[PDB]
Amino acid sequence: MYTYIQNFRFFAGTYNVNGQSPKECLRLWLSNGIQAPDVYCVGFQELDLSKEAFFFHDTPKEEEWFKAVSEGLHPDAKYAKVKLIRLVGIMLLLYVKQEHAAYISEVEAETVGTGIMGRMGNKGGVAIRFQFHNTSICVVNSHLAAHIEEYERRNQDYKDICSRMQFCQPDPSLPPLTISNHDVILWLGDLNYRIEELDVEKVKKLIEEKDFQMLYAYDQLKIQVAAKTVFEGFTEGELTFQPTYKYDTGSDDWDTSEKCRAPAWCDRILWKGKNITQLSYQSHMALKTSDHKPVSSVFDIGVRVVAHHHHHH
Ligand SMILES: O=P(O)(O)Oc1cc(-c2cc(OP(=O)(O)O)c(OP(=O)(O)O)c(OP(=O)(O)O)c2)cc(OP(=O)(O)O)c1OP(=O)(O)O
Ligand SMILES: [Cl-]
Repeated sequence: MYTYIQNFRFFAGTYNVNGQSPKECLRLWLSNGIQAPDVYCVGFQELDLSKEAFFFHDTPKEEEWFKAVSEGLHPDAKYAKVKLIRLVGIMLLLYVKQEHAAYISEVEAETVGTGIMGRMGNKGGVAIRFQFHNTSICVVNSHLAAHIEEYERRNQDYKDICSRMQFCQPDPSLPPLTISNHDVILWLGDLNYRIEELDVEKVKKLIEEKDFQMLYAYDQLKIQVAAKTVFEGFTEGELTFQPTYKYDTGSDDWDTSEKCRAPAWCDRILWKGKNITQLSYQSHMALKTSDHKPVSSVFDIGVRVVAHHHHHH
C-alpha cells in the first residue's frame, strides 16, 4: 500500500444550554451556509441541572439534544453516529460522513468529574478519542468552575482532567492513553474563564464599542495561558464575536437578574497537533434558548491516509 496526507473538514461546537430542553432548530449553529463537514464534534454543558442527573440518573435531555443535533447537521450528506458520552450535563457527540465510517477505529470515551468535593459531575470533562485513517484524534469537552475569582480552580480542574482521563490500551504492556498522546487534540467547552479587574459597566461599554482587543487583554484564559499555568501548546483563533455569556433567556440582553453577572468569553475552542488549519470561529446570536450562545469552528485537518494503489504499471 502507500500513504499520503489528505485534508478532511472538521466542525467543532460547544453549547451551554442552561438545563433547558431544545426549543430551536440547530441548523443555524451546525450548518449555517457552510459546506458539509466530514466530521462533527458537538459538545454540551448543563444538559440537565436536576438533582437526579447530578446523582448519575439517566436524563431525557440526552435523547432530546441528540435528535436536535442530528436534525441540525448539514442536509447534503448522510451522517453516522460514532459515539456519545455524557457525565451529568457534559455531553460530547461524534458524527462522521457515512463515506468515512469504515476508516474510524479504536473509539474510546471517558469522563472526569471535578465539581463538588472535587469529584462530582456538575463540572468536569468528557472525551472521545479515535483513529481516523492513520491519525489519532482526541476531542475533549470540559465545563470548568464558575465565577471570576475561581481562575485557580479552573486551572486545577484542567490539571485533573489531564491527569485522570485515561483511555483503554489495545496493547496492555504500554502506558495508558492520555489526552496528550494523540496526533490531534481539539479541546472545547465552557472553560468559564472571565474578564479580570475591569468592572461590569466597563465591560459592556467596551463590548458595545466592539474593541475586542482591549477586552481580550484582560481575559483570564489568555492571562493564565501566558503564565503557562494551563493549556500548554494549545492555540486559539482570534475572537471576532462578542462575549457568549451571560444573557437573559429568550433574548440578546445582558443578564438582568439581581446577580447582574458580567459578560465573558466562557465558551471557547482550542487545539493542538500538526496540519490543523482553522477556517472559522463564530458565535451564533440567533439562538436564544440559553443564557449562553453557542460557538462553532471549522478546521481543515490533514489526516495520514494509507490506501491501495490502482494498476499503474
Ligand atoms: O497498494 P496495494 O498494496 O493494494 O497493492 C496494489 C494493488 C493493486 C490492485 C489490486 C487489486 O485487487 P487484488 O490485487 O486482486 O486484490 C485491484 O482490483 P482488480 O483485481 O479487480 O483489478 C486493482 O484494480 P483497480 O485499479 O483498483 O481497479 C489494483 C494495484 C497495484 O499497482 P500495480 O498493479 O501497478 O502493481 C498495487 O501496487 P503494488 O505495485 O505495490 O503491488
Ligand atoms: Cl454511543
